[PDB]
Amino acid sequence: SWEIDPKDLTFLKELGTGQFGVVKYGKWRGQYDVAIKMIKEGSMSEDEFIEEAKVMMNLSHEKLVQLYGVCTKQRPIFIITEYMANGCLLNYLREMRHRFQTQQLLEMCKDVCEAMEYLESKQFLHRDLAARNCLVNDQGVVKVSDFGLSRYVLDDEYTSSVGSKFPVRWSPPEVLMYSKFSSKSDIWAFGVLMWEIYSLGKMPYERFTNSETAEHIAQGLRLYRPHLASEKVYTIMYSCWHEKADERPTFKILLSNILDVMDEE
Ligand SMILES: CN1CCN(c2ccc(Nc3cc(-c4cccc(-n5ccc6cc(C7CC7)cc(F)c6c5=O)c4CO)cn(C)c3=O)nc2)CC1
Repeated sequence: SWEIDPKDLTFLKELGTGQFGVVKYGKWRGQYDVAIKMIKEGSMSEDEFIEEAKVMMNLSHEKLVQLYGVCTKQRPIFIITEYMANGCLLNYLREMRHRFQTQQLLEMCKDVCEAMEYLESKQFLHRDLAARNCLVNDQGVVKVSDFGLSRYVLDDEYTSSVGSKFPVRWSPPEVLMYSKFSSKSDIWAFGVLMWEIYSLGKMPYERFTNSETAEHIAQGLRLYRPHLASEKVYTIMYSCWHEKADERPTFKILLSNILDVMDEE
């Protein structure tokens, strides 16, 4: 079921490079748009991924980028997914031409929050939630991408909490100090993502290094309010950053809060 015949693919344009190498845009059976990850040799724990691919193909939600299948009878193996015409959320936010209204920004947060509440319902962690790992389709809908894939990355610079690629700025204190990953580390990262959205893609803690950020966070300092966020929006993002993990909300609660502010604003 998971298995796609690579002969059914027509490759058309390069989309860029990520943690597992090049990704292309193409067509499946002459007709259907798809993105195709061509997994770089040595970048991925391929046999582990392939077993997990079966669980991932049952994750289906309108705000999650859909996995369509894998091509495994070969090397490089390919991962085939839904295509998102406007690319990564971070770069979309940084394009000032969009002149976003705050109602649009809140809708992006709600899109992600729906996807994350679905994952939480399935006890599945993203592990690398950030605007760089959300994608935007041709209707301006945001969807969460590459959830779970951090587990198969072979690169020590990405996996170590002191690596140059580790997502320090998206991590709660208990992840930085003890590697304690949970639903509540996704919640923390979601707060940082809302902050990214409302800051139009500024880097979190933009004047600090990763090392200084970790120390700031441990002393209890936080990101402060983006100019575009109302007080009510800021309360929601700030709630994700409680020092104590069990005092942070769930994605179900966060969704309820976002819907309430949409109605008020
Ligand atoms: C001027 N611009 C040039 C670029 N244009 C433009 C650009 C991309 C698109 N669409 C898509 C891009 C992509 C994509 C393309 C390249 C790299 C990546 N990436 C990015 C990050 C990451 C992170 C991980 C972490 C979890 C371990 C794993 C990973 F595997 C990755 C990965 O693979 C991704 C996202 O999966 C995926 N889909 C599914 C698209 O649909 N559409 C228009 C926009 C206009």
